[PDB]
Order: sequence, then C-alpha cells, then structure tokens
Amino acid sequence: EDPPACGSIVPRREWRALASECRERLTRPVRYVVVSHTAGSHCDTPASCAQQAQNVQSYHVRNLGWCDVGYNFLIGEDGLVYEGRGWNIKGAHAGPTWNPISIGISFMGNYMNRVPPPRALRAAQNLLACGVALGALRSNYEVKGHRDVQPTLSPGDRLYEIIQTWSHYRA
Amino acid sequence: EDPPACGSIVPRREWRALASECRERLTRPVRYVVVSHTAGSHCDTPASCAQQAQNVQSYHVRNLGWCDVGYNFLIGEDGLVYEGRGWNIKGAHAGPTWNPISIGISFMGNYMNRVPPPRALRAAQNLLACGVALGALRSNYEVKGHRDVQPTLSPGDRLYEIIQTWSHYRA
Amino acid sequence: EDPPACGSIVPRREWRALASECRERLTRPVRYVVVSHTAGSHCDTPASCAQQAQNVQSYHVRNLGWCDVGYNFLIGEDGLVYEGRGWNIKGAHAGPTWNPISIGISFMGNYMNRVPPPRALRAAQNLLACGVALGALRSNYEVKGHRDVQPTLSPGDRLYEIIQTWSHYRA
Amino acid sequence: EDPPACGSIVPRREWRALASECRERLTRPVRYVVVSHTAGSHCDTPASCAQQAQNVQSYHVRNLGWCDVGYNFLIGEDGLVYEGRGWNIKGAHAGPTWNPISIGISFMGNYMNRVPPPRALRAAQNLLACGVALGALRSNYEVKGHRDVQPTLSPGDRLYEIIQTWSHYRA
Ligand SMILES: OC[C@H]1O[C@H](O[C@H]2O[C@H](CO)[C@@H](O)[C@H](O)[C@H]2O)[C@H](O)[C@@H](O)[C@@H]1O
Ligand SMILES: OC[C@H]1O[C@H](O[C@H]2O[C@H](CO)[C@@H](O)[C@H](O)[C@H]2O)[C@H](O)[C@@H](O)[C@@H]1O
Repeated sequence: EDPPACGSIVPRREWRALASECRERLTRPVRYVVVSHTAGSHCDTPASCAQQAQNVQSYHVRNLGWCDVGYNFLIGEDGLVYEGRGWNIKGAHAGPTWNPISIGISFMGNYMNRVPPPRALRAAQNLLACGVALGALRSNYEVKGHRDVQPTLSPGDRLYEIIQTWSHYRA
Repeated sequence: EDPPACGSIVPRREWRALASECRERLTRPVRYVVVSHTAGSHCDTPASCAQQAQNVQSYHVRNLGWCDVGYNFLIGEDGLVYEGRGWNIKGAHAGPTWNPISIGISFMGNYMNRVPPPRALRAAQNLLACGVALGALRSNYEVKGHRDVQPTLSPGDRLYEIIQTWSHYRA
Repeated sequence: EDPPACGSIVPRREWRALASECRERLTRPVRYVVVSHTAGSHCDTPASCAQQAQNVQSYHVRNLGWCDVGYNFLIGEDGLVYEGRGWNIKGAHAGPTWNPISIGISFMGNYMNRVPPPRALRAAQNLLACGVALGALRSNYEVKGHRDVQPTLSPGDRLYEIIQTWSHYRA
Repeated sequence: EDPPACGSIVPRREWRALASECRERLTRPVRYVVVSHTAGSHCDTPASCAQQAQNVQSYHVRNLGWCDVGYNFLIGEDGLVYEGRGWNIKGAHAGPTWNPISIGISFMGNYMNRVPPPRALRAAQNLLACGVALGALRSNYEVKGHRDVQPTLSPGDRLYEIIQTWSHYRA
C-alpha cells in the first residue's frame, strides 16, 4: 500500500547484533526524536561501521548490563543507517521522561569539534522521513538535542548547531 | 573522640542557589557513589567556583526544568565542596536505576586530559569520610564512575583513572 | 563460586511434590521476574501451605498435563518460599514470549482484595535477593506484574499495588 | 529492610515485643555462635510462635528484670527466625565469659526427647549466612553448643546431636 519507500537501513542481522532482551514497546505515532552522539570513534566504511555498531552495543549490554544497545538507530559517516531497537521497542537514551515518548537516533562519533559528512546528515534526515511514511513518527515530529533534555555535551558542539537549524527542531 | 567531625561544605546560601523544589527522599545509609564531571569549565577561587555552581544549577533547573541542580554535591578545584541537593534528597545523575540508591558528586570542569589538583581530590574524599561519619553513606560503600553506569565519557579518562585507585571503587 | 548468602526455601521432597518431568533450561542469568497469584485458597501454617503447594502442582500436572507446576517458586502466607521448578528450569506462567526469559514466583491465594502478610512479602524479596547472590538473577533484574505481560488481573489489584513500590519494578 | 540477603527475619514490631533497654554494644565481628533451647513450650505456626516469643521476653523483662529478651535471635518450628537483641546489642545467654564475644540463637522448645523440624534447622543456618553477609559474624565463625560453654542440659540431647553435624561446629 503506497510502498513507504524509505528502507535503506542495515538490519541487526547484517551488522551482527547480539540478540535483544528488551521487550517494552513504544506507542506509535511517536512525537519526539532526540539526537545524540556516541562520543566514541567515528567510522567511514560499511565495514568499519559494522564493527563500531557492534562495539557501542557491546559497551551497552556487557558493561552496563542493558537489554540491548540503548538507541533506536545509529547513523554512520558511511552514509548508512543502522538498526538498533527500531521503530517499536522503547530505547534507553534520555531518561524516564523522554524514553517512553521518543525515538533516539545517534551519530557514531565525537562531534564536539567536527561536522558529520553530508551523506551522514542525509541518511539522518532521510531516516526521519521514513519515520513519517511508516507512521512511526508524527507527520509533525519534534527534533531535540540530547543536551536539551540531559546534562550532557551530546550531540557535540558543531552537530548541535546543525540540528537547531532543522525545521522540526523545537527549543 | 568520635562526633560528626565532618568536612566543610559550602552551604547553598553562600553560593546563592535558587530554591530547591525537590521532594524525593533517599533512604540512608546509602551504598553507592557515582563520580561525575560537569564537562564544563573549571574554577580556582571560592569566588569563581560559587559562580560555576550557579551556571550548572540554572542550566539544570530552567533549561531542563528540574527541581534543583542534579548533583548532591559539587567539588571545586578551589578545594571546597559545594552543596548540591545534599545527603537526603534523591538526585538526578545516573538514570532511574542508580539515582535512588546512590549519591552524586561532580567535579566542576572537564577532565579528559586534565587531572584535578590534590585539593579537589582531598575535598572529595573528606566528603565521603564525612558521609560515613554521619550515617549518610554505608560504611562499606562503593564508588563507581559515571561511565560505569551509563553511556558517557564522564568523569573524564584521567579522573576515572584516579577513582579506580580508591578503595570503595568496585566493578 | 559466588554465593554471598541465600535464603531458606522448602524443598520439593518436603512438600511432597511429584517428580518433575521438565527438561528445558532457562539461560542464565535471568533479567525478568513476573509476580502473579494462584487465585486459589490461602494458608498460614507450614502444614497447610505444603498441602496447598501440592494442589496447585497437581492441577497443573494431572489436569493441564504440564511437566510440572507452572511457577518457579511458590510463596506462602506462612512466610516460607516453596520450591517449584526452581532457578534452572523454564516454567509455563505468562505466555511464550515471556516464559523463556523470566522467573515466575506466585503468591498462594487470590489477592484481589486481601493483602499478603508482611512475612510473605519478605519471603519473596529475600528470594529475589538470593537469586542475585546465586547469580541466577542479574543485579539488574526487573520485577513485572503478570498483568503487565498478558491480559489478566493475576497479581491481584492490591498485591499489584504493593509490588509497584518495590525497588526493581518496571513499567 | 535489615541490609542485603537476610533470610527473612521477623521484626520486634511484628511479634509485639516490648521496648529493649539494653545499651551494651557487641564488638563486631563476632566469632562464636551459641546454640541453646528455651526449654519452654514449642510452636509450629507463626501465630503461635509470636505469642511464644512474647512469653520468653516478658519472663526475662518483667520477672527476671533484664533489659530485654536474653537471646539475639529465637527460632520457631514454624520455620521463622525471630528478632530479639539482634546483631548489635550484646546478649544474655551464656554467662560473662561468653556473652560479650558470641551471638546467641535459641530454639523455642525443649529438645531432649524431641527433634526440631528441618525448616527450623534450615532457618538457623540461613540466619548465620546473613550474619556473614552483614559483617556481624566472621566468615570463619565457630558454633558451640550451650553445654560446651556452661554446665547446662540445653540445647537438649536431640538438638545437640544435630549441631555436631554442622560444619562450623568446633570442639
Ligand atoms: O484472576 C487471577 C488469575 O488471572 C489469570 O487467570 C485468569 O485469567 C486468565 C487469562 O489471563 C484465564 O485464562 C484464567 O482462566 C483466569 O482464571 C492468571 O493466569 C492466573 O494465574 C491468576 O490466578
Ligand atoms: O536442659 C536444658 C536447660 O539446661 C539448663 O537448665 C536446666 O539445668 C539447670 C541447671 O544447669 C536447671 O537449673 C534448670 O531448671 C534445668 O531446666 C540451662 O540453664 C537451660 O538454659 C537449658 O535450657
């Protein structure tokens, strides 16, 4: 039915995600999107990214003992979007207040003093577009910085400046 | 003898904090301590640190809309501990899992490539020595890094290396 | 290797349980604990509760044809934990999407109105505490109501109201 | 909430105890554990053992004029441990030579020609596990019979027969 046309996401299977033990679901349509960054190292190839996606998840499930990586999607400098918890299962990325009402996309890198490549921004901007089409995000969703809801530096200084520019951003 | 004989904590009035709106209560004696870092600018005078205390608090109270600065205590490089929400009020510093079972102390500044002065480290330990003396912290309490309980670079690679040295630091 | 201290559980032999015919094992550790009630008759003596234990198991074996009583542990108002399937075996109690991932303890009786006596709540909180000690449950363990995972009143309106205050209870 | 993994202990407030007025502290950690028997009437249900607990204490407080029930903990055949003077207030169970150095647990009944049920024996060993856990008893704790420390018939042939069985029992 009017093929949503937005799936260009790397499945958990393709980047070899560990099985998720999370079972709490989101209610769609979802109203907010919170952008954060991993503050870890950045990847530029589909090969190096499949490795970074795995690391982030590892640090989340093995060290913190979380049910799965905390974000819903991860964006790489490879220009590709990586499936985390997806559009339905509730993430763990902004606290008891926002986690139940928002999706958490995260750029894989430290953008305090860097700007994510266009292709990465495109994949991000695109992902959200996918959101509306599938009906996971409200047609009029609100984008937010990670630091807007938590005392942190995410999504990075220069990246944070970039999002305040987007049309769905809200103070 | 053995009375409280606690350290010297700069009270809220002295650094002119906004009124605390918090109501939630911690149940002493507390078992955990999560060492963090504001990730902002540091300070070296009782004058500039009092000011820093207010930035951190205002950002936490009017930007994020919280009931008071998130940390229970804020350490300054001037060598003094600045009172946050104290020994009895539940603070917001490490997610819904730890917040109710732990006390939050934050070193004012960013310590990725900077170690805190001896003063700071002594003021921090003096506060925990004090904590046990008042029955606030459980005698066999444990110290964890912020990154040990949540996705973050906090407290900073260097301060993290320092606290891993402490007795009471565990897993 | 790592059992700090556990808790006192009534062995199957002692409440005269039939031989278990189950072989499926729960992968260790376990993250979820589901609380439910048997919606049957309550008991206050160690003697009558050992009989009440047999009734629930026999109805599950001889009438429902299950390999053993459905719950991993039974909890009496005599303040004693009765052993069902235990920490190692999977046990039919809350749907196939939840049975392979959760431990299921069930208070013996219908707590729609009536609350369980303090000693029963202590028996269960200690049981879960032993679970973490044995390494059967992870320190992250999340307590959930039977009603939170499948359409039923199961925990019991007032019992459900009580577990919600527990330290590990999640959405 | 009487600190981590403590095998379900009935609080004074639950068995309707009178206020203790003992002010002598016990020098922790404690090395010995003296097992005895009240030589009074026994009970098998929590309801009857609450009344039987009261009996032992009133006799110690009103009639003998001691500050509180002489035992640190009383065990019922109902399979529950009852709190007396606890892990910190020094007991009055074995004379001047042993009272300030050992913890005193007593079995409610006369065990000369009568054996205690497994549930009671289980609860006692489980109590000592929580002891080590709290830091009141030394991981290397020595269990002595009451006969072993004083010229007395307590704990009773049949029960004294069985603690020899206990691994920590020292000659
Ligand atoms: O009412 C308490 C019981 O709730 C469940 O069982 C009832 O609801 C089930 C559907 O959720 C029905 O299949 C069942 O016949 C009802 O008795 C729960 O499964 C029971 O364990 C509770 O005792
Ligand atoms: O038989 C167990 C009890 O032995 C002592 O009490 C008995 O022996 C006492 C003399 O050692 C007598 O005075 C007493 O009347 C006997 O019951 C011990 O003092 C008790 O605590 C033991 O329960």
